[PDB]
Amino acid sequence: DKWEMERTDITMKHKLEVYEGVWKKYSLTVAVKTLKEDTMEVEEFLKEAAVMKEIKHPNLVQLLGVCTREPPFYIITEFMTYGNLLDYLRECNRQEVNAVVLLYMATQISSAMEYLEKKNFIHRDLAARNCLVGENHLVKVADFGLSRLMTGDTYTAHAGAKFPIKWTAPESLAYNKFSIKSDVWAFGVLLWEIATYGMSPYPGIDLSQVYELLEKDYRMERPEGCPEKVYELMRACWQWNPSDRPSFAEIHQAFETMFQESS
Ligand SMILES: *Cc1cc(-c2c[nH]c3ncc(-c4cncc(C(=O)N(C)C)c4)cc23)ccc1B(O)O
Repeated sequence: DKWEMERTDITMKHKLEVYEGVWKKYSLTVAVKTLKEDTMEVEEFLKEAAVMKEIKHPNLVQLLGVCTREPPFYIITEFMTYGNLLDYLRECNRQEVNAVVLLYMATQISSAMEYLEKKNFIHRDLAARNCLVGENHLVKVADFGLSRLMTGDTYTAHAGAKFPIKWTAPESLAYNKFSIKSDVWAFGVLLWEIATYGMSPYPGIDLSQVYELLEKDYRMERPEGCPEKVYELMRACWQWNPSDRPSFAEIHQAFETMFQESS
């Protein structure tokens, strides 16, 4: 198992229980995520790390190694120096992180989602807080809660599971069923987060009323300064019927076209 390594190969630097660390064998700064106890919620996290071994895409966080033998367990991934995309957008220089850059970030994210689409994976938590930013506006999707679709189209979460309401497709709120189309819905909210430089979705809306509003065809308004053909994509992601939402292949193509069309 080339992915297994000994904890003495990593030196812990600063807490972020996720740590900034150094893989001393390559002098490479890494992110280390550690698990104290041996609980069943921990074991599901490490079974998701096994899924990370099959994934390799420039815009997905790369797995580097694991410490499965005995606790505390280590998950080692590449380090993104600028942290999560949500805080990044809220604190950035909007003259530097301008509309072209926002377009660039959406193209990167949709490229990774198209990759997961063709390998029949689902993310289940697509949001700005789960995207990591590197140098020169490089964006990578945090792929730690990925699920593999072993048979069929739909994954069903265990009854009683709590989801982020304002990012969750209506099929998942009502029936706890997730698909790549539910990721397309969450991607629409992610677009709205990017276009607003990190505003909270459905501002001021009571969480208990969100689903009923969605049933009655309420959607978020177009953000100020958002191009109309991006808001059209947003609204396409928020179709009621999952089969009426576009694929990530169509979305990446649309964003590649718009991104090249900027000078
Ligand atoms: C499992 C996991 C991984 C990570 C993570 C993976 N790679 C990273 N690189 C950089 C960061 C990071 C660095 N500096 C700041 C921040 C930040 O946004 N805050 C301190 C608010 C992030 C993180 C990572 C992160 C989290 C998790 B997890 O699911 O607990």
